[PDB]
Amino acid sequence: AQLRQFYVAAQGISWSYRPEPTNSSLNLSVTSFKKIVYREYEPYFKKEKPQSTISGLLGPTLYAEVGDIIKVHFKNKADKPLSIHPQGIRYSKLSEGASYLDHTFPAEKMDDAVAPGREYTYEWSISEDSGPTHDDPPCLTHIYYSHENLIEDFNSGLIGPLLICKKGTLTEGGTQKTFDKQIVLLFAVFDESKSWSQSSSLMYTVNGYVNGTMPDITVCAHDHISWHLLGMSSGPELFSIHFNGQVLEQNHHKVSAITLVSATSTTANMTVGPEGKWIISSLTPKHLQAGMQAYIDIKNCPKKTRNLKKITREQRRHMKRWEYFIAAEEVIWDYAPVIPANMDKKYRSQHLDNFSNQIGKHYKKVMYTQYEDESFTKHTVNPNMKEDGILGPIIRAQVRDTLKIVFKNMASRPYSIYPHGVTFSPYEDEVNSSFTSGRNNTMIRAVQPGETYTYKWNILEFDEPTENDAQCLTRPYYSDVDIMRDIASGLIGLLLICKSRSLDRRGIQRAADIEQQAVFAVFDENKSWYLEDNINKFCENPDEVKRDDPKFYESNIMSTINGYVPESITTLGFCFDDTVQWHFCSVGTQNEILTIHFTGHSFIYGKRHEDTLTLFPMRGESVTVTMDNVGTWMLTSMNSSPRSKKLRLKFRDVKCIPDDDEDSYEIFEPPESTVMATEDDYAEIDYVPYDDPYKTDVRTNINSSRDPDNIAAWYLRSNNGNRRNYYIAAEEISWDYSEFVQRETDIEDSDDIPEDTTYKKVVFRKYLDSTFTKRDPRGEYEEHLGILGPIIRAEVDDVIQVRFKNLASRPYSLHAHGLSYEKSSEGKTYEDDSPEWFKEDNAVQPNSSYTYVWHATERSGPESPGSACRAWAYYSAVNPEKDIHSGLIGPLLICQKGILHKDSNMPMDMREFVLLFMTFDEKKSWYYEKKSRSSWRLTSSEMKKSHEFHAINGMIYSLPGLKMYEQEWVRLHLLNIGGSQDIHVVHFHGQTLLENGNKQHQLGVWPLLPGSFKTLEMKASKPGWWLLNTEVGENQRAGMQTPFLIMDRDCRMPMGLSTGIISDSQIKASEFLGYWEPRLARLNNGGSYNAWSVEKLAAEFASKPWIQVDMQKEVIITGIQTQGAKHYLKSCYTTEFYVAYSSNQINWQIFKGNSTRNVMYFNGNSDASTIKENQFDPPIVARYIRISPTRAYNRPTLRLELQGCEVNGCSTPLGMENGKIENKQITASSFKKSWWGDYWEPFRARLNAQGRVNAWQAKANNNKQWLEIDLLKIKKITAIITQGCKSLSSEMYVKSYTIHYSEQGVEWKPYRLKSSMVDKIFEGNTNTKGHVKNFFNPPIISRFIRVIPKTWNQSIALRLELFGCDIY
Ligand SMILES: *[C@@H]1O[C@H](CO)[C@@H](O)[C@H](O)[C@H]1NC(C)=O
Ligand SMILES: *[C@@H]1O[C@H](CO)[C@@H](O)[C@H](O)[C@H]1NC(C)=O
Ligand SMILES: *[C@@H]1O[C@H](CO)[C@@H](O)[C@H](O)[C@H]1NC(C)=O
Ligand SMILES: *[C@@H]1O[C@H](CO)[C@@H](O)[C@H](O)[C@H]1NC(C)=O
Repeated sequence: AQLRQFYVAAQGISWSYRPEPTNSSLNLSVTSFKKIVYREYEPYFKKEKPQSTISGLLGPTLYAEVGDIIKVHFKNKADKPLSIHPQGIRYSKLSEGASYLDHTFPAEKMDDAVAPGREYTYEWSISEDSGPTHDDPPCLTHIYYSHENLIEDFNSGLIGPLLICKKGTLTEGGTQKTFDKQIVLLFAVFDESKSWSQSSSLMYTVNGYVNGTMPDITVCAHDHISWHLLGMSSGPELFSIHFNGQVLEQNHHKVSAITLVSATSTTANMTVGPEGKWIISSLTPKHLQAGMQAYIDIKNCPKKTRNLKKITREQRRHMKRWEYFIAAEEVIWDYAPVIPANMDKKYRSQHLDNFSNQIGKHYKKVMYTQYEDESFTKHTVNPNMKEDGILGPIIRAQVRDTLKIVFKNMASRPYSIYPHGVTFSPYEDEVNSSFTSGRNNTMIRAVQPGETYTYKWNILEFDEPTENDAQCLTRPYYSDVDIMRDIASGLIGLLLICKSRSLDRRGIQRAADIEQQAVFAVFDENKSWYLEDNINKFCENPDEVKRDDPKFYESNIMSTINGYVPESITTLGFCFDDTVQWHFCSVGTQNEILTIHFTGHSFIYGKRHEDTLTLFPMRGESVTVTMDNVGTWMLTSMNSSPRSKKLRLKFRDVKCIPDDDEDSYEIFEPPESTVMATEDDYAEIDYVPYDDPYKTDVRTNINSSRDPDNIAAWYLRSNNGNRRNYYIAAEEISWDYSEFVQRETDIEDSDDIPEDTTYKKVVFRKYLDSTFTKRDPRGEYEEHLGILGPIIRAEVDDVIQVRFKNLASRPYSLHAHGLSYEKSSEGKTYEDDSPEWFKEDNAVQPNSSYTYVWHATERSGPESPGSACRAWAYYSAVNPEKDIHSGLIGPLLICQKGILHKDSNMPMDMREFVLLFMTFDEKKSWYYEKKSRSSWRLTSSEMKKSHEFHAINGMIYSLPGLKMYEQEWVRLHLLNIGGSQDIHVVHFHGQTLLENGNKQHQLGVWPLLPGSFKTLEMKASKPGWWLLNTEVGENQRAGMQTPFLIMDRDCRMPMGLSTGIISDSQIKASEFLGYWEPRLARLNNGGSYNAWSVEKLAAEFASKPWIQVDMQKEVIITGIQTQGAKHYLKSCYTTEFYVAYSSNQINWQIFKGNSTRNVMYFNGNSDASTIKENQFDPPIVARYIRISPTRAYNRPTLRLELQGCEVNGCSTPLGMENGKIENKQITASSFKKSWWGDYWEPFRARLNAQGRVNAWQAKANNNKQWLEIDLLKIKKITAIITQGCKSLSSEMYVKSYTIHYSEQGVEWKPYRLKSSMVDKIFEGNTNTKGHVKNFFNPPIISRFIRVIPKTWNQSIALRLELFGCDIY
């Protein structure tokens, strides 16, 4: 529980990015100088502490543990205002360090920017909420920076690691007890162009050094190393960190490559190998083009005192030599098997010398080939290896095993093989086998033609497969001499690390079909090593390289799946109740991430079924899909950019019920139960007799016309039932992008709105009838949805038959992820060979409605112990990128049983916020009619192409409806539909996000990969206005900044109408009755004429006399305490009513929240004299409130009191009402003592007291008296309210009071306006029972409060109350 005090200061240096701290006087530098960074100091800023050899620009690590309050003294020294902003802490408004309009007072604006040469102090209390849980690494790593100017401060330096660990796991010096060494790395992309001194620069660095020249990291042998990898970049950049020859453990997954996104952080294991020096690099092709490397040195330390654990079995069982002969060979290859060319390339040329059309494409690749004999004299290997194209033979390696690799280069250029993630185990030590590795342990002889040599690979007990992992892991292998132009060449491979023990080089399990190799390789022929002979010699053109391309650099590059273009890959085939093993890998020099989608089928990923998978460059990912829905489907890439879109693999799914036939085609197999071992000609007949799914469906009968009830009949074969009917339609409306931030709310970059921000686009709108004649108005729950369509929700095992009617000018359809469905209910129109009866769902014509029947099942539900609900999405699928853009998109939520109300399907457990972090390229949208356009000067001038309106739900700034209470669990359904090379790192200011499930991981920010629908849980920390934003600077500066509001926990306070705060003139009504004035209606109790009534109730509608309450200030109101008024055996009360709210007196909105009607009809009060309390489920913010009765007993008559809290601040009783403020805290000078009155003691002044109420009194009745409030700590006091005392056959109260406040209790600093040193006179009260509320223009941030009754009517009396919250 120790307090950790750190000292930092942002100071200027002269950095050169070169490895040298001091090597020579003269400097030859890549263009950058004079940056600013902050470094740690000794206490009281004596002199700078020595910096580590590794951390050049990386700041000091501010280590801490939960329960430790850390104070950072920030004495700025650079010549620019700056600040420090954390990332994963429940920091307050005084230590946030971020400058936006939070409507906070000037006392709390000092943290946003400190002037140079002026000090401050940052306090970040760490609690159990923002700390590591079980199943979580001991130390969580975050990054803190300067929030004054995120674009300019980062690029000029100003970065620091931030570790928050568990309890008792941190030493005095900040080192974990269990880990021998901890190393902090910063893969940052510094840009000196957007810096203090603009010099053209794009250097790619680790820590503060460029070109992989950071000094080597020296570690001992077989050591436990904990890594803290940070990645930051001003623009969207992706880091794919790879530890060559090593394996790490990240989030209970043993992986060789760690993937990071800009402005993120990660921690992981590492167990070091015996000897030798390795290298770590980045697998991103543009990152590998530059250096971005670090060298890790492993030296056998004699003084290490190695335990010699020797944890190994070394017993003959479960191991075999498994010799593999993979001698590479130079071949000719056809990227497009246009003519039926099968079984690889035994026959070589058959060439027409034309790149297009028939064979003769002549893309001369060097692929790996498998042999069987020592001398390689005969090929000797020819498995049925069709549809496995340019791929090295697959190596299946068990745990504990070893294997042998032999090459014989039959090409001209020397080549090699690099086991990527295959020498993951500590590579066997060598003395001469290094083969001039270049001091990197990289075994590359670069085998010459007619040369042969052998590699040794192995594995220890600790292995990449883990308990929470797939059966077999995927890891590729390639060459090292030139990565780009050999990946562009045929030197490609893929091998598996199978945890399953029973493989024996025959097969893993002959019950799961193995469609092992599906590799999206992008071979760039313009980068091919054999370009000169290929391109020129075999065309009707002269001899020029011609790499400047009108088309060539785009025409020659071909995206293929296993070396075959998807336009000529024959359809696949798997039968019913079959498991299929898929091993994907993105290896082509695309530099862009790739996502894939299974139509009608879902994976198993961890313990989730994801239905969509994202691929990173040179990282292997393996999933297993089980066939469940009959018919034909496909795999497709959802990136769907005009570059590299057509990547589709069509696979069938048939009931393979005729098991009597023995002849099963060997590969591409319908697998029998018994395990025997101890293009064209694929998806055709002689496959086990496959029943035509289009004429033998049991789910759908095609003899008669399609009926949704008939289809849902077979779906509802169980007791679940629960049909959920949704009537939805597509309508074209004029949409606002910036109308909420035109002149108010958050800052705007679209100054003066050069365009109207009123683009026309089509959206989803829900209806209640099948006639589509009446609309269902959007309530307050969904007012944050914006452009998103209605929330379609259902339970598990349910069937959702949805009726969709097109009301636009173009055909639109409806396609839903995750949920199971027939081909008769789908939105995608591909070549599925379907009849015309399955093609009526593909496109829905205007003025026509089609009913879709989806069946929620076990695959579409959340985990067993995980989050309650999980999110999918539905969108028009006639043309996706033209349909998700233009506004056709919506959320689809599925939850476990017993969570949604039957009549209205809304979960009552937790609030749900659906946010679609996507940007809308309006050029892609339809209705993009350009008139008098092209007036823009640059290609990035106007927001039609320069800015894609980076928005959260269609609104660039200040998305409304984001309201939640503090200390409240809310469920966040973060979505990202399709997209392309755009990963959003979602950051909530002052909040930490928990990833629920079977592991319970806690994060500060979440990188949102495209196509991922991640559901999280968040607990609000403190009230106020906090900023929701993506953490990338350049996308945040121009959008994605929604200030969301966190309300007080106790927002149930009388907003007036009973105490007397609301003036008599602030209340009006539509009609009268005679002496039943609207003035009397506000009072909750008392009075002979005590309420408001009218003559009679209307008939056609409410059309009822309303009553309006004025506030002169927007406040949060949560409920209303309505009651009747009975008098002389006559009773009257409002039985039913609805409430309308508005900020001004023009735009009136009727309240409807969680109600199965057009508007809410509150249940009213059954009998008079009984206070009935109602609650508004989302609290409403407004200034005027109109409540109008709809039904009542006899003549309507109403008394009303409003409950709520003040907005944009802490307005809660700090005490003085409940027992929170002890009697021993507060006191005063002198009390009146009388025998009959006993003691008129202090500490009895409380907001409401009765009997012998003791408000306050004085035994002298003079000017110098006061009442003192002694809070335990420094608190923020906002408002004070006074109410005098009881009549007591007299009339005693105060007229005017003056305030002095102090912290130590001796200073007594008066509170006054900036006029002069005279106490400000505060308004008193006239009523004996009335409450008069006084606000503070600056809030008194102090401990002690003195209030002095300067002006008094009689013996001084006072029953005060205080409001506010704790500071930290
Ligand atoms: C790190 O590795 C050890 C053993 O390999 C494992 O027990 C632990 O759970 C891993 N994760 C940590 C320490 O966060
Ligand atoms: C060194 O780094 C620069 C960027 O700062 C990069 O352009 C250059 O290619 C690197 N050097 C080599 C040999 O790749
Ligand atoms: C659809 O019907 C409406 C009549 O309600 C008609 O005005 C419209 O022209 C028709 N066609 C389209 C494409 O909306
Ligand atoms: C929401 O409405 C349902 C019925 O419409 C009701 O049972 C439930 O109590 C409501 N929830 C809240 C928080 O008012």
